[PDB]
Amino acid sequence: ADTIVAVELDSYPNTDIGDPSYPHIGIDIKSIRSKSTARWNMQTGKVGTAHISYNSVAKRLTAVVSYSGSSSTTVSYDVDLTNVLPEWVRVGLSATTGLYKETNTILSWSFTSKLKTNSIADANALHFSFNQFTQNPKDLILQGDATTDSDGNLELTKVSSSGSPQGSSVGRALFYAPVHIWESSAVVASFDATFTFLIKSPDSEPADGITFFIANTDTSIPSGSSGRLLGLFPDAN
Amino acid sequence: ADTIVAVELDSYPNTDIGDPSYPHIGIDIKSIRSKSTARWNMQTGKVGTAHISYNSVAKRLTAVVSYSGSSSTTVSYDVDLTNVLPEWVRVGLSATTGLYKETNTILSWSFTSKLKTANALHFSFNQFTQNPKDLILQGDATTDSDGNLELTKVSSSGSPQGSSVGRALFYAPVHIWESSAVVASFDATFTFLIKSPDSEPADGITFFIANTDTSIPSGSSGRLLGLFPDAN
Amino acid sequence: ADTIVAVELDSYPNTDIGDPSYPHIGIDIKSIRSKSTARWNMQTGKVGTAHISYNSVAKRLTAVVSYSGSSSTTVSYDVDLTNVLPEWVRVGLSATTGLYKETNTILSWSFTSKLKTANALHFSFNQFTQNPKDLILQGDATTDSDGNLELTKVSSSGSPQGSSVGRALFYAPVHIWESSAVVASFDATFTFLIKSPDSEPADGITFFIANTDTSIPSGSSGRLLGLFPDAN
Amino acid sequence: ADTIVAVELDSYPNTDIGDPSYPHIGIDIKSIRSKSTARWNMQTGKVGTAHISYNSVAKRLTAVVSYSGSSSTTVSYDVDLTNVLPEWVRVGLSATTGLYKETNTILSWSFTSKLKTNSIADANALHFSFNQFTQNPKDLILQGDATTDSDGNLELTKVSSSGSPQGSSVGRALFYAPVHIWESSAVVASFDATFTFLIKSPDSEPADGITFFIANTDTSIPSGSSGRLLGLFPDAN
Ligand SMILES: [Ca+2]
Ligand SMILES: [Ca+2]
Ligand SMILES: [Ca+2]
Ligand SMILES: [Ca+2]
Ligand SMILES: [Mn+2]
Ligand SMILES: [Mn+2]
Ligand SMILES: [Mn+2]
Ligand SMILES: [Mn+2]
Repeated sequence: ADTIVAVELDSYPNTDIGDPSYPHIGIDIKSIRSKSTARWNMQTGKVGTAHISYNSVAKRLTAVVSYSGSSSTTVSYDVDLTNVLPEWVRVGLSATTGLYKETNTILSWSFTSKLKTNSIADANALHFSFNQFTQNPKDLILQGDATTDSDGNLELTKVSSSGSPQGSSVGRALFYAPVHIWESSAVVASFDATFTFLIKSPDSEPADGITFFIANTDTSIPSGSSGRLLGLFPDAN
Repeated sequence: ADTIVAVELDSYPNTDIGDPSYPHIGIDIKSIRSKSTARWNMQTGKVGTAHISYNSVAKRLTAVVSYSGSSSTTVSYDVDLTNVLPEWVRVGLSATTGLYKETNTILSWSFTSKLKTANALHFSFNQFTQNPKDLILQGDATTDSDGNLELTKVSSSGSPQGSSVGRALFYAPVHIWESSAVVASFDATFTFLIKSPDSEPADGITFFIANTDTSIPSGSSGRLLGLFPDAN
Repeated sequence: ADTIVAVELDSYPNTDIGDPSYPHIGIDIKSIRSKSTARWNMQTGKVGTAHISYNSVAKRLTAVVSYSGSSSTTVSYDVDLTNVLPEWVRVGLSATTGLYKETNTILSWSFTSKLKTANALHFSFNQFTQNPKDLILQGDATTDSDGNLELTKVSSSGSPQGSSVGRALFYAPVHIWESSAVVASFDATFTFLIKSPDSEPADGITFFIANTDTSIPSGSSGRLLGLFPDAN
Repeated sequence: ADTIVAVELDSYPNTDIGDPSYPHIGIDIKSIRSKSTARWNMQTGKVGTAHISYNSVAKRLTAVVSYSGSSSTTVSYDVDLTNVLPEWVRVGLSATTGLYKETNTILSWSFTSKLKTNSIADANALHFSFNQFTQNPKDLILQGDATTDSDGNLELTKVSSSGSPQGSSVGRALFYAPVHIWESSAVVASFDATFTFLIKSPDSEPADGITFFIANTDTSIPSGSSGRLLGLFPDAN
């Protein structure tokens, strides 16, 4: 199986598999069942911003999700990611819809990682920033249903021509370049990511959610990972 | 008094004022008596790197110090800096020598702060000019002909003097919190070369963040690392 | 006098002092009489973005100014900043109104300078604090709520006043060049909102780089864009 | 064929293909016959640094190669790269040896590209920085003889176990992610690249050279590109 660490923006409470009973954000380490969650006062139709950060010293993976004009939801979880993830990962966004649906539209996404090893000055680094997405985002690995639309947005899950979300969709976008997040001599590794996202839905209870995730580089959408498993895991273990 | 948060690289154990009894790195929050420390296996005469990180979501200030080929030392401390520091600060490096001495040479120093929403401030020196107009040099701090920042006095032959204190603040105030940023974060790194003729060098060097008008407190020499007026 | 290099977004032709006869962007080196200009199809009431860059290897200072959905205006001029500016500078935005007027509202401003192979400075404001401690506001410049930098005076409803001059300098000096640097470069962008009820708005705004102690020169009102004491 | 733009550090004068009669740096636009050259006081055995910059408003591609105790050499070329390169490219370093040889060791390599538009927020940025190269650099595409060695260096051309450069070698390393180097509606696109390199040679006249280059994303070492073609071009046209 893949090895996944993710920050989930989980619209739909699958109490069935451990979600809290409300939309929430969560930090997922090798399981869809979040190690930590926070209630998320999700607002459809309004652009949200997620900022996710980690450094290997603090070993604290944190996420905050906010919309202008509203209180942010924060969740953090202490985890030494280097003991969970391989040295090389890819980073990506995933989203699914299921029986209930929503757009999982990413309007921008940036990411910066640094890997500082003891014997070198400066920290290898990788940064990418998209304030919009091309038609052909050659630097993204689009998995599943993910595509970019006319408007320059990355629709992780299928939307119609007019942008209306489809059910039972799963899509991910990984940044093309593997990211080096640890190494034998590493002193400190960190990464920060932000994305903005627009979740719209005609459903009164939208689903399923959007994640930023980090994975083995050859990560692919697991079989059976649709819907509540957020395109990340093959089961709800 | 100033409001100080610092990561100290404390070479000299003043067990007196609650240092652990070995060189250590520490997170200091409004006191020289670190809120968290970790044994620092110093390597006098070798270039060290320190990296210090915080973000307001994680609320964990951490530092790691390392040398080439060496195991690192880390220390972290849960702290919400927005409850501690004013929203505008200056960041700086400080160092002292005391009865024992050491060079407190900073070879490089970078800092990035973000207040996201995305104000950012980043500087990086891999060398310091003779006249570093973007530093506020306080106390004994100078830059030398190598473009190194000598936080404490060293003789013309690079020999460190005792009873020295010096700091260098970055010139621009840093906006580290604001009533509506969603997250504020900063990271700092510096490389330093502590050499000493002494069996147990002293006293230490720090990266610190302070009220913008921070200045070396009177009495802050030696074990007070140029940061605090007393050991409270 | 100060030493000024500037990219001017000059709304108002003062052909008397060598403006071309249309709104134009310009590269000014030590004189309001731009060394190079390009026609600027202003779009009053629309947010514009200006990107200015320079690299000491290319020795070309360039600026482009665009509004969303419209063709950009670009102007470049070969210049060796190290023969023009002191090595330490402050960078800033200036703007003026004179007989005619416009808002010179800066909504965001970022800047990055590097000296390789040594220094970097970067700052970015997506909004400006009510009290931007890291800006030196000169003349009439203020920040409003809405978090904008109003370089020139606007009424409490935001209507621009004439005969205003305002500048904002980033607080830290920037080491814009240095003799042993292999490359010096910098990049700046700002977005601005010029609105005016005048059918011939004026006068303009600039991003400029100056000796660190630069101040609004006397008589630099209006067509002098807050940068120069005369039109030489 | 590939579309190549490169800054060559050309140790070896192939005057038969228009090289000047001395080591030189050059800006190559779709040809090994550089559009502009500058005499390069190559400092064998010393680490050099190259800085390359371009931006589409200035439209000047420039490079400086310096060492810490002689050269600078600078070369620039006015070129609108949106008219030369595809909008998506990979960026890389290449180097070759021929009959004569030299190490083409890269000690560090950084690159930043931006596509800027109507915000202080890039429409896109890509930055990477390697101050050392891992033994399995998953974010590099190593082509030809390029490998990383045990010192953390990227040896673009073959070096023996003793570190002795071999002749007839070509190697390139591309950053893994395509870079959107321009785009129809970007207001400004720019890139900067820096790398440090160490050319050592036991030859009286080391050869052949090393480049930083930008190419179609699917660029490969042209057959017939060894030696004076620097791994970039299929011929000397
Ligand atoms: Ca769920
Ligand atoms: Ca002590
Ligand atoms: Ca004018
Ligand atoms: Ca040649
Ligand atoms: Mn969940
Ligand atoms: Mn201590
Ligand atoms: Mn003018
Ligand atoms: Mn050549």
